[PDB]
Amino acid sequence: MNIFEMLRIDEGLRLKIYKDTEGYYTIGIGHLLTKSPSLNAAKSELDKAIGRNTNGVITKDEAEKLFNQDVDAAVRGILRNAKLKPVYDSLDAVRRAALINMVFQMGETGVAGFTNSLRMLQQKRWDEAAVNLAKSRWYNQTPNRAKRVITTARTGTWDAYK
Ligand SMILES: [Cl-]
Ligand SMILES: [Cl-]
Repeated sequence: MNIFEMLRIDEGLRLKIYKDTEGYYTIGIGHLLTKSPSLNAAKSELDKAIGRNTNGVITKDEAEKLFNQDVDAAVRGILRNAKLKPVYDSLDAVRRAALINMVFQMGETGVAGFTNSLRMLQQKRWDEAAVNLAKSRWYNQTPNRAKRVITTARTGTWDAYK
């Protein structure tokens, strides 16, 4: 398992414009397009992202291409963030994947705000971190996914994804 397979499980794959768990227009493997309520706006943003007139539909390759960019941007965002980087650098490889997933889902900003969980993770206080991470809107809104990612961070193993 790796980061890509992990997020592909969490986000799924849809070839047509859809609304995510928050009601926002998205496409592919969780590629958010816009927070705006306008389908046209979403359509405009999709065509600009792809490079062609898609009419709200993309191919599998195009979806994977956007996912690749999105995963890359997630890592680079961690690495450029003064609160995130040091956590990330202290972790082992599986736990790092948990942090990338969160960032992909909620943005650098949102994740950089889990101050307390970040410190416990940096200190290797697994169980405490896990408890702290679950005290969040994130977990109350998307609990099945949150649980998988939290167990990943807590155990350093991929069990939640088997
Ligand atoms: Cl883009
Ligand atoms: Cl969920």
